[PDB]
Amino acid sequence: PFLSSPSNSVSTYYEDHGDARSYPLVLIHPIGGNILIWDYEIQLLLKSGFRVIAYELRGHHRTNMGKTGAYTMQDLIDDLRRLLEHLNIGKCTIIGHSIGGIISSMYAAQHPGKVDAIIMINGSPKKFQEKDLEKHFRTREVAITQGMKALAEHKLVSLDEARDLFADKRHADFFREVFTKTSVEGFVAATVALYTIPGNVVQGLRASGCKVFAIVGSDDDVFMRLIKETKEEIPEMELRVLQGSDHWVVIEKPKEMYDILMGFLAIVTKDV
Amino acid sequence: PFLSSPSNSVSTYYEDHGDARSYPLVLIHPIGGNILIWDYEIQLLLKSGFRVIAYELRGHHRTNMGKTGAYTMQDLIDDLRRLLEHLNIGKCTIIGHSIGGIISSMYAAQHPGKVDAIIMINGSPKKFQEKDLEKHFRTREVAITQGMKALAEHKLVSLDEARDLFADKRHADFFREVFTKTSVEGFVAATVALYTIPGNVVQGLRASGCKVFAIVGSDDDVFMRLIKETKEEIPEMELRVLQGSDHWVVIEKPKEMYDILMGFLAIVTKDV
Repeated sequence: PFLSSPSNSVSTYYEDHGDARSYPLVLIHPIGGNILIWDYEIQLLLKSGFRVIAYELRGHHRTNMGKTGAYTMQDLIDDLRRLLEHLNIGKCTIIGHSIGGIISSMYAAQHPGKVDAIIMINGSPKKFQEKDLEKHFRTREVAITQGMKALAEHKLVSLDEARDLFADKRHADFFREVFTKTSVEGFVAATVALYTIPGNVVQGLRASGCKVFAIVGSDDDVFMRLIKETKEEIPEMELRVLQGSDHWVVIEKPKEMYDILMGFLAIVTKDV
Repeated sequence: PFLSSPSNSVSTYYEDHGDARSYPLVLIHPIGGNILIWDYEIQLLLKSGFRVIAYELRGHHRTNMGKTGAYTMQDLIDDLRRLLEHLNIGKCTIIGHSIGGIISSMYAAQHPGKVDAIIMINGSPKKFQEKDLEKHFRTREVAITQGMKALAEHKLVSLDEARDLFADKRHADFFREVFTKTSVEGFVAATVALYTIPGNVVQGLRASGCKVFAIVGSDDDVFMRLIKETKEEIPEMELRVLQGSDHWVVIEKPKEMYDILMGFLAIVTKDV
């Protein structure tokens, strides 16, 4: 279904699975992702008795850009706020991958009464260092000049590196499926938006008192570093590292991630 | 005339005034500006024997956005590079107001062989503090929800303040003329782009060895602070303050600004 704003013309594609009386979980995909990345998780979480809400970010798959083609992270938080108001969600847990993790942290900070817990998968509440975002200049250039299918092909092969992004063609092909639904304008805007993350989200997230959980791939050097910094500042956070996983862990779907996830959700649902 | 890129579909509107053999000056307008803001200056500089190049930024007046609706400051530098290559400009002086000043500084840093001098009018090479950009959340919201004509009206009246943005209706009306040619998507994108200024432009500008000049209005608290910080770091810069002028000094056109400007240009042209 679609939630369309008359004021900014963004029409958010979303799905609301499960019974409306069940405990709601909100799934937020990464840059270049969409609800297709969550297929397994929607089925797993429904079988576990949750209501599962997933949506597509501006310019990703079925969601458009609206009146403008640039935005700040705050705009993405406001999109999520509007969706959860539309669905009459009072208290929920948010599961966010990469940018989805950042979004979850800012939402919790801004709406502490609305969130029991956040689960950030290769995400954090921190601003990036400039060096962390340098790579996106070249990915933007490929997206603009050559397009998204070309960009995916470049992401998938590493002539320079001892290995490709995924070892298994099946995972590569799942990534292709998902990534190539992203619009060029949406990819560009999302990557630019990363510069607009406020420097005080860690303080706000600590202030919220919501339960903070993180799952990080040991090979994701950027998010390892940021989440370790985050744990220094939010000692009540629960962090778990997946040895040998990297940024795109949601494509590979290692079993241990789900063992960890369901563990966390058991803690959250105990206290609800 | 237009310079259109086949790779990013940006079609830059520009004007190239004066004789092609004369010393070239490049004029870069602020966010919400366009070549209309430079009318007086084009005439003054032509009468002084310069070749005068002016252009419109992405999404401002006659320039479109291209394939995307978001970009980084680097993208704006690349647009300028393409324009000066198109016009076969080897060595020039750049006069930039506000964002135009920032652009001039990054261009000089990246292309030191191409620039004799930059003149930044309420601009600097520094990144903003977050607090400096907080105001643009509300101006973006007005632009998106109410439009640019409404935004101009809100900028022009200060119920809260001891005075309006301009004391003279004639200056207000000049501002209206100019500002309301800006597209909503262009305003939004430009303001977002401010977050993407690199933190090392001051070092690069100092490295370039180009002559650095700045004119700042004493009432422009943000740019006073940034340019003072810049002068600490680039002691060879020449800074002049206009007492009683503010950010939109290019609308008011005080005579002292031109006395200062022509002075600087005399220094630059002595060494050419």
